[PDB]
Order: sequence, then structure tokens, then C-alpha cells
Amino acid sequence: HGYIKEPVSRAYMGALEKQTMGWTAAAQKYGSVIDNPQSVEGPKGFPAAGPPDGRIASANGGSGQIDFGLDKQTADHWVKQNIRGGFNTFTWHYTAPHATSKWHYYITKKNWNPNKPLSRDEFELIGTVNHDGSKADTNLTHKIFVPTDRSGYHIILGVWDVADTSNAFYNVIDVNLT
Ligand SMILES: [Cu+]
Repeated sequence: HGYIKEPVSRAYMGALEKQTMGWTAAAQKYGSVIDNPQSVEGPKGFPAAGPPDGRIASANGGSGQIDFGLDKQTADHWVKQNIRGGFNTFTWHYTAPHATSKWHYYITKKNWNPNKPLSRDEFELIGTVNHDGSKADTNLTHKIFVPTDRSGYHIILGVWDVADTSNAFYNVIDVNLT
């Protein structure tokens, strides 16, 4: 169980907005993930397997832990944070740092549609971090190259595959790429 803390994952943005907007107004915007941003857990094997199209942001309800709130997708719905193209660091926070096989990071394609549900064919792999099966916290921050051919509203998807289960954690990040 864990989430991407820098940049701020949408899930983690939910937990944050709970503090500023209150429980009801934040849950209206994000769903029940605001209480458990660490629980965006669904089947591993992405992109060939894993959560279905339209259910990637919520990891298909976090396998019963959260609702489908994160699967809403419009140009205006989610808080964007500025990111510059090129090398960037991605830092996960773990509430339970499980044995890990790999992490893998995707960005939306130049022509993606921000007003349609997320589909796996809108995403392109930008880097893989292989791990030895030790706990996730032996490598907290990853250096990933974010394509420089691309700007405006994009989504970075980070995926954390758990070594000893059939699950993974899916964290979408809303970015304004300069
Ligand atoms: Cu966990």
C-alpha cells in the first residue's frame, strides 16, 4: 500500500484536498479514495492485463477498497501541477512497503483525449525500474525521463508491481507539461 507523493498523485491530491475542502466536498470531487490514497490496488500485468479501460485511474475500485471516483475524466476536473520535460524524480510513500518486482511509468500520447475515459492505448511507456524483490522502500525515488516532445495537459501513470501477489498499485498524475 502506497502512493506517489512527489509529484502529487491524483489520489494523494484527494487526501490533500480533504484538509482544505472538507470531507464531503473532497469526496464529491475524488470519491472515497480521499481517506485511503495508498489503496489504488488492482491486478498486475499492465498493459496486456490489469485493470480494464475506463478503470485504470481507480484500479477498478481498488479491489473493493475505494469507489470509482478517480475514473471521471474531463479537461477541467483534476488539479494539474506544473512539470518540465526531461529528467524528473518520482517518490513513492508506502504505508506497507511490500516485496517489489518492478515499477513502470507511462505518459499520455501527444494526441490523447482529456474528455474520454482513460484507455491503455492512450499511454506510452517512458521507463521501467527493475527491482530484486526486496521491499519497496529500498528504492523510494525513481529518475524517469518525461518526453520533451509534448506539452499542455498530460497524465503520467506510475505502476508498482508487488513481487509476491497478483496485484499492483496504479497512480495517475495530472500534469501541465512545459
Ligand atoms: Cu499493501
